[PDB]
Amino acid sequence: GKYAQKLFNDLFEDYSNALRPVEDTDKVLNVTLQITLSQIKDMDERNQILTAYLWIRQIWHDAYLTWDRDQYDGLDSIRIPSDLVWRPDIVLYNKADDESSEPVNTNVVLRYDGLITWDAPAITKSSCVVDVTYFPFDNQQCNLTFGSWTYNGNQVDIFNALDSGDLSDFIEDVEWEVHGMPAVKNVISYGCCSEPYPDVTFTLLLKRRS
Amino acid sequence: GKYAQKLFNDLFEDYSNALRPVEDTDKVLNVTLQITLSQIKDMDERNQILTAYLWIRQIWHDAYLTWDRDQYDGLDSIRIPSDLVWRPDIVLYNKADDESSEPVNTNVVLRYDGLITWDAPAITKSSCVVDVTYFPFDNQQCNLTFGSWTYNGNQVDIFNALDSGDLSDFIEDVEWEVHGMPAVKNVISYGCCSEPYPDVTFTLLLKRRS
Ligand SMILES: CCN1C[C@]2(COC(=O)c3ccccc3N3C(=O)C[C@H](C)C3=O)CC[C@H](OC)[C@@]34[C@@H]5C[C@H]6[C@H](OC)[C@@H]5[C@](O)(C[C@@H]6OC)[C@@](O)([C@@H](OC)[C@H]23)[C@@H]14
Ligand SMILES: CCN1C[C@]2(COC(=O)c3ccccc3N3C(=O)C[C@H](C)C3=O)CC[C@H](OC)[C@@]34[C@@H]5C[C@H]6[C@H](OC)[C@@H]5[C@](O)(C[C@@H]6OC)[C@@](O)([C@@H](OC)[C@H]23)[C@@H]14
Ligand SMILES: *[C@@H]1O[C@H](CO)[C@@H](O)[C@H](O)[C@H]1NC(C)=O
Ligand SMILES: *[C@@H]1O[C@H](CO)[C@@H](O)[C@H](O)[C@H]1NC(C)=O
Ligand SMILES: *[C@@H]1O[C@H](CO)[C@@H](O)[C@H](O)[C@H]1NC(C)=O
Ligand SMILES: *[C@@H]1O[C@H](CO)[C@@H](O)[C@H](O)[C@H]1NC(C)=O
Ligand code: NA
Ligand code: NA
Repeated sequence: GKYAQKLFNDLFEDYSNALRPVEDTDKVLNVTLQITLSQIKDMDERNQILTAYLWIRQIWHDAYLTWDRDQYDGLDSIRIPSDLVWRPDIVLYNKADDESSEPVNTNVVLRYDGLITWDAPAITKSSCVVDVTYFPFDNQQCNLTFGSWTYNGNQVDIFNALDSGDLSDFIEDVEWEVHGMPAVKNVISYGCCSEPYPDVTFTLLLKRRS
Repeated sequence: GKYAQKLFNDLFEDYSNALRPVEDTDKVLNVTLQITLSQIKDMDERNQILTAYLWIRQIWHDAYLTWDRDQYDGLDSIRIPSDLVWRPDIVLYNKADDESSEPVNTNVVLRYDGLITWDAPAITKSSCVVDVTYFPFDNQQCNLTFGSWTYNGNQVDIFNALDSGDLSDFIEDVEWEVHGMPAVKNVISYGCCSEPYPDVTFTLLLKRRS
């Protein structure tokens, strides 16, 4: 039995990873986003830049990658290279650099109901602002703002999977403690009649250790 | 031929101005907002407060105030005191004072298809920020941010009627010229699962006259 092979061949026989996988163009595709903070690599106070190591988990539905489990011997999920499927082009809007790191290879897990889960590591560089005004009163506020590069909110709509950045895999920094990393979702539209532009923003608040 | 009286009695026989006028409470009510800037009453640079005179036009559909024109001898619109109908409780979120004007009497125009139009004057007081960085390089940025006080975005959703503040009725200020008043719509939601909170913001940019 080569059921996974057969399923793969059946699924991608006529599949384009360039196309937002909705049946209807003016229907939206929803993506949830989870940010896991691995490590504060550097809080540069000279240039006010945070370099962080992150994991990004994106979850969405692909209308064209579903199957009947009964036709494939009960097989209900497969893990494949991520570049085989359409992926949301979510990026850090407020990146401080135009520097491009070489893309690590990643995989997606594809479930029989078209549910796709994608974990990817990332090094981010972004500006922070000193804050000595709000509790705990000796801080660096480091916003991380994420969204689609090319799709508006009626094409790809983005949601926070969690109330905050995920700190459960975090390794402590000797100089900075993480006070909080609350997540919000912003949507802006211009004038009467523009398309909506959503983001999710994590406000990483760092407290200077004493 | 007292058709307007007959219509009024028929419309308001069993009507409550306390209830958001949707047939299904889980459905949204859409409101469009137009701001007309009448006058800059005071640009207080000591306290960084703008006092402005505005007209606010709100338009929305009332599901319970529709009628068949052909049943009322073709009557298709009536003008009545505004406190007779449910009204959106849109307010200036970023008001600077406790501390409001005594409310004046206003009217709404009610169209046969349930479309209600409501003009009301307002005196607003709000903080501004000095800006000498961006063109035209000697400015006051005065944001005016409006939204419902008690309803979230799934209950009452607000939209800009125009691309900008309406300046067609504006009387010039001797000290300040209006450089622009672009309008945007912002929506924020907190964490994974909160309701959405929309506003419309007018960024009134004032240029100092030399
Ligand atoms: C295709 C690249 N794309 C990147 C953009 C980038 O958007 C952002 O950076 C951004 C989005 C929401 C909130 C804040 C944002 N932001 C930041 O956080 C930093 C940066 C200054 C900024 O604008 C994504 C959304 C939209 O594309 C769907 C853009 C807008 C759509 C439209 C707008 O034209 C003015 C605008 C674009 O300029 C080009 C487009 O022209 C067809 C775009 O490049 C981005 O503008 C910043 C903006 C477009
Ligand atoms: C009922 C009064 N209402 C006024 C508020 C006030 O909202 C704002 O001032 C506001 C809204 C959007 C964007 C920016 C806003 N804002 C500010 O919050 C400060 C600044 C002046 C400003 O512009 C409207 C939205 C929501 O109510 C539907 C509120 C929130 C809903 C919820 C939130 O608490 C968890 C929050 C409230 O505190 C109370 C509520 O608890 C039942 C509320 O009073 C306002 O918070 C500022 C906020 C609520
Ligand atoms: C996208 O998410 C919103 C909010 O949960 C939901 O109402 C809508 O039906 C979703 N649309 C699709 C196509 O999944
Ligand atoms: C950081 O992001 C939060 C959430 O969007 C926002 O309220 C705050 O103003 C941002 N901080 C700065 C300095 O822009
Ligand atoms: C509210 O407005 C949007 C257009 O922006 C529309 O799609 C939606 O159907 C409207 N809802 C109601 C109840 O009018
Ligand atoms: C004024 O409002 C605009 C539009 O929402 C916003 O981008 C800008 O940051 C605001 N300015 C200040 C000083 O809050
Ligand atoms: Na959110
Ligand atoms: Na708008």
